[PDB]
Amino acid sequence: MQTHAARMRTFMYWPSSVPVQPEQLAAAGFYYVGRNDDVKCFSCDGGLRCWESGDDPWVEHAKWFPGCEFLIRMKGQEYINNIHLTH
Ligand SMILES: [Zn+2]
Ligand SMILES: [Zn+2]
Repeated sequence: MQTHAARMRTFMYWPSSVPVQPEQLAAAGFYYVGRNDDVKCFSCDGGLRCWESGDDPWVEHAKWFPGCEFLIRMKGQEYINNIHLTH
């Protein structure tokens, strides 16, 4: 699941009603585990579920798993710091 393309392949049967969708999820390191709206990061193994209207997969990645190596080398530490400045 190291590549954006491989992670996308898991999202073929992502539920239609979820207000967050595969392109943003897979970009943020997530792949679909095949149950409900549950996804996991390929790097930190953090899982997220219960996605809401307005959620951004990067923000949620930084909110819950700020020590993720993938996240730090993609968005940088300042981005992560800013997420926690206001939550
Ligand atoms: Zn991660
Ligand atoms: Zn915080």
